[PDB]
Amino acid sequence: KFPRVKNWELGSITYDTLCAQSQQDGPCTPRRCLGSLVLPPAEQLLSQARDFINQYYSSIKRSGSQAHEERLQEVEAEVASTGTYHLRESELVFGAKQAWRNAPRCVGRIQWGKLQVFDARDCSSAQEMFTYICNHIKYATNRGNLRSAITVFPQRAPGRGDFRIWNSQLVRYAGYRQQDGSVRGDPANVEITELCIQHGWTPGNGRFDVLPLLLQAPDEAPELFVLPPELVLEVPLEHPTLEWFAALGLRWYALPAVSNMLLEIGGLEFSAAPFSGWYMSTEIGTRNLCDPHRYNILEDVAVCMDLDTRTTSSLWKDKAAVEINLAVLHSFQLAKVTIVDHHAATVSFMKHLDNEQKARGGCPADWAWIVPPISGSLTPVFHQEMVNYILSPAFRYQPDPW
Amino acid sequence: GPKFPRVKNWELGSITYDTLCAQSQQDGPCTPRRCLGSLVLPPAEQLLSQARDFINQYYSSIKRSGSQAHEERLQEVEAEVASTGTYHLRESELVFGAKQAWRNAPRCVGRIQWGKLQVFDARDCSSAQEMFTYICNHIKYATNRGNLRSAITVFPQRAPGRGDFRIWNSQLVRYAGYRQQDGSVRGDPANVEITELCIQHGWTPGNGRFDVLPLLLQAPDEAPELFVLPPELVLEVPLEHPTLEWFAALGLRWYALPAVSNMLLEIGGLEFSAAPFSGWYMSTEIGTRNLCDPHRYNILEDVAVCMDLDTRTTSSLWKDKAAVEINLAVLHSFQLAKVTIVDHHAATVSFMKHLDNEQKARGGCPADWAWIVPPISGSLTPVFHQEMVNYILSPAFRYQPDPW
Ligand code: HEM
Ligand code: HEM
Ligand SMILES: Cc1cc(N)nc(COCC[C@@H](CN)OCc2cc(C)cc(N)n2)c1
Ligand SMILES: Cc1cc(N)nc(COCC[C@@H](CN)OCc2cc(C)cc(N)n2)c1
Ligand SMILES: C[C@H](O)[C@H](O)[C@H]1CNc2nc(N)[nH]c(=O)c2N1
Ligand SMILES: C[C@H](O)[C@H](O)[C@H]1CNc2nc(N)[nH]c(=O)c2N1
Ligand SMILES: [Zn+2]
Repeated sequence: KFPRVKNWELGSITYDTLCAQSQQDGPCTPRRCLGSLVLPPAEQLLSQARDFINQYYSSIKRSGSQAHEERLQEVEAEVASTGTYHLRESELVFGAKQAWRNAPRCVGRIQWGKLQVFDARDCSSAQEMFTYICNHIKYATNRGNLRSAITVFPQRAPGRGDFRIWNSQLVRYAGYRQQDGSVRGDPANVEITELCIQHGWTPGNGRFDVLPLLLQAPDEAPELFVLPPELVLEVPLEHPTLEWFAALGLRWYALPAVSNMLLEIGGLEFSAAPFSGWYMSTEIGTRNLCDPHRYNILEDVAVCMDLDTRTTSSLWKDKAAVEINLAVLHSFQLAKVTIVDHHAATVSFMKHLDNEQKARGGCPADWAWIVPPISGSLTPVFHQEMVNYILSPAFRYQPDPW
Repeated sequence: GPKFPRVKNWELGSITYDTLCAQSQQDGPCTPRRCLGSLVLPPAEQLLSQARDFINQYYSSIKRSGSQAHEERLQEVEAEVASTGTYHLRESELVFGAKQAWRNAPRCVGRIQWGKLQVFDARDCSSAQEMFTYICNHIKYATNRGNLRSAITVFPQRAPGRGDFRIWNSQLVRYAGYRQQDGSVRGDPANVEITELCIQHGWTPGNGRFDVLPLLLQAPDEAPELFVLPPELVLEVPLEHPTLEWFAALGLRWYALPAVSNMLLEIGGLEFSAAPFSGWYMSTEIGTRNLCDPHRYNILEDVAVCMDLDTRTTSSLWKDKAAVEINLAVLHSFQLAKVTIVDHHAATVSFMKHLDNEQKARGGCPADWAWIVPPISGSLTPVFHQEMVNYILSPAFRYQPDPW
């Protein structure tokens, strides 16, 4: 039975029929819903391959053409003989865009057709990965006029170990574990900071020390590469009216570039395929700076604003958070670096849901991730029912390589 | 290791397994192919087995499982079903089942309080006039001049052939919503339909933004009858802001008592179609949802203008600023009027404690994440970082179709 999807603000109703194209299972069953959880042979590869080839030629209107049939035989021949096959560059470009389009947790999908795709499948060493990573950052950063991009390194092969980027993002601040349990810097990065030191990085001692990359070619120890500081664009944070805010010395980097997820296209797996767009302000201002287990700066800001910390019912937390998000937006605007606030972002996601309804008969969307972390019911997406499911091409989680 | 849902808190880094979900009899809306968790809406021996399961729950809660009193009660229940098709609850079974239904409710953040519930047994009620009396008593007891007390009143269960006891209104206290000529609504847009039914049944409509609705009460096989709550039984809080002096001039108010009246209480397969329950409010229910939903009072823009914010650009965060002050005003006004209320921070902290109590007591706690996380400041509350397993346990509060 096809899910009846309701918007509770407008009273309007759609049916998701795209979900019937899901061949991959989620965490839920009839007995118990698990959607808020954050983490989880040839014939089988061959059917994923054909389905993806089908998707591709259909995308270009050439379904059933000579080109389509010869391509299917090519894939069939390659798999039967070698247990694997390879994508053409245009197929890869199509699959990368489709993976983003299909990503249930991403609120920036209105953008999905505008993705710069660097083919790095001819990469043979960590040194080469590094040069590719640098060009990606250079291109994507674009002096603050951010552009969405993905770089795709060589696929997994039954023989050997994977190409991997050990870092979870290409740009990450160090977290230094003190002996007295506390952390200087970003607590989310304690373990990666520690790995870098193991592999011979000289650590700094600041709150915003940019980490080096740990790049690993197949069956080789990962190698260390410091990013050239001029490649990493950063925004000093200040507030439009509160002068003391700048004194906090807060900053954030411009480029959100995820570097630990696997890209699956047609049953092929790309263990290193870092990707990037631009930030939504709440990622920085709410989660990264205010999570109790991150920089956790809410009390500092509240004390500065002279708020009554002694009681929850003064909404000191809520007031501080708002000012922090505002500073992020202000400082990024002042520095001419691309950013989108959570109101503009969710408004455009609504438009996206509507495009997808017309094009595909639905849109996989994970409500808990799409609704922003402050002012939820203030945005239109809170009021919109959403159906979550896995379509392929997909970005998947994979184990940490250590 | 364990073959039950693994549940993680991402703030604390701690793990638990939910083993309670193994007691779920009723299927929910999700399947392996697709998650419908964000959707707001989903006898014979069938009765017997639900009855048996409930009686077992009862005897466990008083630690007499396998006892002679337990096996006798089971027999008494099948005997009764055997000859009538239905059965009836002892008084303390009803009290236990009502508390358990609250405790089982996945959408309620107030559940730390579940043990403390006044159960008014009203299973002798035989007319609509008498429901009105019981309801008035409930409001008087629960309101307690502002020192609010959780309560439920239980009217006679559904019976074969015979028609239902129903309260037509969705809540005991609801403000009218009048459809205007210019297509807009005066009052609360959520209440247009029930407002128009009150008028069709001979209510003389007011024309304010905060006109308290009458009750449409229906006794078995009878047309609903209309009853006006005496104004002094309905405590309201006028809204003002601690520092923004003009806020009082907005003339906004809200009622003290949240009392849900259109849900069905199901216990051991028995169906209580009229069983209103009340607690106290969490501030975001009023200040964020009721006052700021675009499809509700929708006052955000009015407040932002008074605060002199830049409403022409999303990036000023004008909505965020206004919503915060509206919530502060709700809290402050309730505090001043000495009417019980809880902020979204205190509420979620207490829910975390509830979750920990339930882990030890029952091995899990069914929880609907989207509903438990408040509608402002989500990640600022600890529940945002808590994974949750949602599933249906019984006794349960259930939705039921509108009587009309
Ligand atoms: C263009 C601007 C973009 C914006 C504003 C944006 C926004 C976001 C946001 C806010 C999240 C939530 C994740 C979190 O809370 O940490 C997210 C997740 C995600 N986005 Fe985007 N996105 C953008 C571009 C992209 C691109 C280019 C890709 C891939 C090509 C992508 C794929 C994803 C994926 C896979 C996730 C889920 C990550 C996870 O589960 O850990 N997005 N996006
Ligand atoms: C003691 C104070 C209480 C507080 C602060 C509280 C809080 C809440 C909140 C915030 C919601 C969601 C409201 C919404 O979004 O509309 C809710 C839902 C609910 N609560 Fe409570 N609650 C309380 C007492 C009770 C009591 C006494 C019962 C029943 C005996 C109850 C049963 C429910 C149920 C069944 C729902 C779900 C309603 C639905 O699905 O539409 N709660 N609670
Ligand atoms: C492309 C893009 C743009 C944008 N504005 N934001 C993003 C999202 O940032 C990604 C953060 C992701 C990491 N894969 O989600 C957080 C996370 C994921 C996992 C698996 C574990 C963990 N602790 N935290 C991605
Ligand atoms: C007892 C109680 C205390 C408290 N603080 N808050 C409440 C919540 O009020 C419940 C409102 C419920 C109605 N069943 O949610 C609104 C709603 C639900 C549904 C299914 C549809 C709809 N249009 N509107 C209940
Ligand atoms: C447990 C819960 O699902 C978890 O905290 C999720 C909720 N929603 C989220 N939404 C976004 N965008 N990012 C997140 O990290 C999370 N965390
Ligand atoms: C689509 C979505 O389920 C809907 O807007 C829900 C979201 N979360 C909610 N949470 C609560 N507490 N109350 C609600 O009415 C809603 N509405
Ligand atoms: Zn689910």
